[PDB]
Amino acid sequence: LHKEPATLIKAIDGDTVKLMYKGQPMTFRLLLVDTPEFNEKYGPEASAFDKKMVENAKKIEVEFDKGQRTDKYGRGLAYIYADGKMVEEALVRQGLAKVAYVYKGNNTHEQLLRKAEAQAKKEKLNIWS
Ligand SMILES: Cc1cn([C@H]2C[C@H](OP(=O)(O)O)[C@@H](COP(=O)(O)O)O2)c(=O)[nH]c1=O
Ligand SMILES: [Ca+2]
Repeated sequence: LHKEPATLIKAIDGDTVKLMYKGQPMTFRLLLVDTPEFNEKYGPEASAFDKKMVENAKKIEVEFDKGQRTDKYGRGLAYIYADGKMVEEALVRQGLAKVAYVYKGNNTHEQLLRKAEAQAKKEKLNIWS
């Protein structure tokens, strides 16, 4: 797997972000996680967390897994990194996202993310409180 350049266009919610990728505006849906919608408990906190990581990042990168790269709504499916920190891992570790939507050719970071989620659970943090 490799990391590719991208730039922030704008933060959307806890697991969606608008980026410029190969010079094209594009909605990215984070692989392997689910954040609450904004209108649900921990949604605003998840939005705020993601926003902070991406807006304060000097460098954003996009990393596709080996399976499909666009979903049925035309969103990009990637892991997102902000100055080398994976956004999915930070959210899950904070208990603002669940490991979710784990499909077959697109699950390289599943174990890593489940570890993060185990700690958040043991802390009874946010979603797990
Ligand atoms: C994260 C992810 C979501 N999706 C689709 C499945 C879900 O479809 P349905 O909308 O039909 O339930 C939807 C959930 O995204 P959101 O959690 O952003 O709504 O996005 C994928 O197809 N692949 C993925 O890797
Ligand atoms: Ca969601």
